[PDB]
Amino acid sequence: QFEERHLKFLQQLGKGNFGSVEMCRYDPLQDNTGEVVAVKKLQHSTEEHLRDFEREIEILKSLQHDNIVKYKGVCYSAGRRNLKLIMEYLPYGSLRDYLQKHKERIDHIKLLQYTSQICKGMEYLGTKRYIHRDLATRNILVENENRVKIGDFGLTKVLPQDKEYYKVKEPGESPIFWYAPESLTESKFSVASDVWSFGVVLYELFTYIEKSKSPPAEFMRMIGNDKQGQMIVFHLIELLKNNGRLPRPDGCPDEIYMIMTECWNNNVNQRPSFRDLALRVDQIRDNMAG
Ligand SMILES: Cc1nc2cnc3[nH]ccc3c2n1C1CCNCC1
Repeated sequence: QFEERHLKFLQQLGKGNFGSVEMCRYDPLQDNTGEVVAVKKLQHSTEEHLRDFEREIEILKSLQHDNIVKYKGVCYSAGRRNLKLIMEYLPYGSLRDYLQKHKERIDHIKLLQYTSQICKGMEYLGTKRYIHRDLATRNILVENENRVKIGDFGLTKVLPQDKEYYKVKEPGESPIFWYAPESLTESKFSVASDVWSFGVVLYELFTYIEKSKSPPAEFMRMIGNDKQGQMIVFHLIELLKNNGRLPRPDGCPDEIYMIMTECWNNNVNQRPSFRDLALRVDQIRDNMAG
């Protein structure tokens, strides 16, 4: 529970899109010597959005792991008539921007360490039966040069007891290019569909966030760049189901690409678990370093 009077705006961070994160100073001396926090708020609050935002707050509050952005609290702002989420602020920002800026510096050994940390945070989510549904480098944060955290849980879902999947049908936009085929065809989300998206995340790291090599640019190039609207989806589905995949990024080792391909399996049941992935990645790193 943060006091609204001591919460001062700084900059924006990520806009919604049904939500927005700001950089704020928590400064309740008012001295201007204060802790910098990340503040999430509703962009177009409504009854369904508030119920959804409350679920998101409970999701993050329930998570305590080295590879998950720390939940700080809530602010009952505009005098206990508005709800805002308080999370820790990470100066290094998104992994996406971090890798775009320091690409020379960040070598393969380093990308695998980040890859492994994402797996571990993903493993912990599975422990609580949470489906992230939105794995992407822009949703991963850098704490320091040696550590990454999963930084957003806006689309996160709790699986019903003993359910393997959650069918969610939503209006509006979806990050189609990070979706598993069954998520595109039947709105089915599961740990396995998070494994598929993780495979796309690994692809993003190895392309070093080079624009012309991004999953949307690569799929559109395979689909045909002319296509608009619904025709993109039809073509994406047909391509994926008949094993059309993202190409191997330039200079990416074959063993690392094989990991990506195993995650991109049309058979949900045949996709590796996050524990299998963290083990393989850590062994590869260890068989390079140690
Ligand atoms: C871009 C960015 N930098 C952040 C630092 N700390 C944060 N703590 C929580 C978010 C968060 C930050 N973000 C993004 C992450 C993805 N959604 C928008 C904000």
